[PDB]
Amino acid sequence: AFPSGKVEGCMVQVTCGTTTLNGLWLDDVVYCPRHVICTSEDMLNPNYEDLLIRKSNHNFLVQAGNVQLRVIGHSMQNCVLKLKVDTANPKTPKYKFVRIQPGQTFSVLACYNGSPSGVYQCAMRPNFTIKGSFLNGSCGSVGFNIDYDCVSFCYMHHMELPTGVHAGTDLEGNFYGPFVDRQ
Repeated sequence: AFPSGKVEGCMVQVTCGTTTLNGLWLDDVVYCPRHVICTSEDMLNPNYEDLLIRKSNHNFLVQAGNVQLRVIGHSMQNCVLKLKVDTANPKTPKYKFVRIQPGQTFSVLACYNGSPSGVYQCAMRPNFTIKGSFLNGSCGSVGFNIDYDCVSFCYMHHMELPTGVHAGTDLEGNFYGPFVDRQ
């Protein structure tokens, strides 16, 4: 797998109500799966536009380790929520966002509640899923490749499907495969 040090410094925890998951902090934006704004009932047929208008910046609790970051804006880009915070990450690496395809390998930094747990090499199967228990409970973890000094982020985990495999999006919030973020 690729060394994970440059990506470890970007992982944060995002909490909205009773849901907590991982987010990616680059410059002064935190990226995370938009279903963080859903309750359990909401996930069956969520109306994300209506849910978002009722959320204020203070409903999002973002923690980088022991430090709380203040959210000063929020917007949706396809299936990813973008939280503007009032502090740029001083550990932001050189990066770009890329969309990949099945069979292309990448490394995933699996985190629990914003804390790095392991780094693993994987690839999506031809049906755009990942099989592998290293993503269990790791919603919002990201996948990346490293090219010299530049991190290419290519994947964000959004959900575990009923069959025990994992689905996710690119960092523009577009799903890989024919999946939607609802149960």
